[PDB]
Amino acid sequence: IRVGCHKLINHHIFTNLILVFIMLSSAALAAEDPIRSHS
Repeated sequence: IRVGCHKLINHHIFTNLILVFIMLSSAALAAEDPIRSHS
């Protein structure tokens, strides 16, 4: 079925969790050590 997953895609709770996960992953990229690769 292509409506059960559509309901989750257009869900109010799911479209904001994916938005906050993008910012969390973006912040996780800016806390890396550029010098010490074996850190």
